[PDB]
Amino acid sequence: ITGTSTVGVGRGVLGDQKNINTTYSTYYYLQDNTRGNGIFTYDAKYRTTLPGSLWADADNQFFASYDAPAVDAHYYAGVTYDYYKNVHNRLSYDGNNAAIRSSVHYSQGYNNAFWNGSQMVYGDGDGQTFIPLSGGIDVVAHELTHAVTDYTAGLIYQNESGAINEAISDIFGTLVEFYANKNPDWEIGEDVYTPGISGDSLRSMSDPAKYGDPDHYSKRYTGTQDNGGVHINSGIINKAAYLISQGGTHYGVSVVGIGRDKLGKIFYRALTQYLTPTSNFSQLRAAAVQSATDLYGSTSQEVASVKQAFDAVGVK
Ligand SMILES: N[C@@H](CC(=O)O)C(=O)O
Ligand SMILES: N[C@@H](CC(=O)O)C(=O)O
Ligand SMILES: [Ca+2]
Ligand SMILES: [Ca+2]
Ligand SMILES: [Ca+2]
Ligand SMILES: [Ca+2]
Ligand code: NA
Ligand code: NA
Ligand code: NA
Ligand code: NA
Ligand SMILES: [Zn+2]
Repeated sequence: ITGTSTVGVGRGVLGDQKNINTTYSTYYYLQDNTRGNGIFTYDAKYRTTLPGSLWADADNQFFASYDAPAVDAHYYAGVTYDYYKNVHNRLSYDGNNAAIRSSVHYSQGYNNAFWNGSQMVYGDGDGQTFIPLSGGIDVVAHELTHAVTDYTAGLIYQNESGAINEAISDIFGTLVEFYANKNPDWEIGEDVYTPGISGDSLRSMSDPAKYGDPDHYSKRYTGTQDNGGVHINSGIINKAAYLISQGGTHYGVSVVGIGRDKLGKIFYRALTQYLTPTSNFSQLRAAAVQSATDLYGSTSQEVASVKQAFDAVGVK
């Protein structure tokens, strides 16, 4: 909408106060004009019609319980935009400052969030398995990274290419979580998963087997569930990325860690310059090796660590 840029204040899903960029025109809208061609947050009003209504508020204060998922979807989209711009010199998900659109209060009791090809969509959860999913910065960044992938490598969402697509979203979701530097970790969705249980999440990158996911190619799932295991076999790549960053010895193979910033540079370059819609895990290894070679040289520690990490998870 056309209107002047304003600064509202509210509370997110976890009760934390934060400022949000809004737009004033009769109402205050969740429209952030400070980033690209805008960040826009919508109310789906417990229905499944999308996007729903651009979020309108009478007084620019967002402290109602019903407001909290919208506050966080809007704010964490901004953090994710900042990460890609400041760390990777990428302007929004398409590299040309596309407007970022999110809808909250999707459906009733909806225990998921997703990117639908055009926008981010967040359920409220059922209160037991999930609370509103935009409360997790890693979840928000995971979803927006699917948009980046769809404008770059275009990894098909099935079998090994789909597992790479998922791992890329977990990797950059986690790197955004570290960038914001509140309570960062290598697990996925802990802030919004199972409010009655401490310490758990949907997936672990440091130990995928904690939640039943493979941590070695010999344990890959080859059935048809979950688009051929895209959220299952992502563990093999998540573990490799964890090892590249943090190091460790896994199934007897030692990896020298090179840290999060270099992990991000290597995988961002692989995503944008080497991967294609049909890339498999072995092609991902090759893309990461060549990306690290471009950045650091063929004889570098960084290239050696990429090779060790893919060796450790059985990807040749
Ligand atoms: N981010 C979504 C991807 C999808 O729409 O399948 C999810 O991982 O649940
Ligand atoms: N954290 C993401 C990943 C997934 O869907 O599996 C989400 O809840 O969508
Ligand atoms: Ca209000
Ligand atoms: Ca965390
Ligand atoms: Ca996390
Ligand atoms: Ca929990
Ligand atoms: Na999705
Ligand atoms: Na995608
Ligand atoms: Na699991
Ligand atoms: Na390929
Ligand atoms: Zn995903």
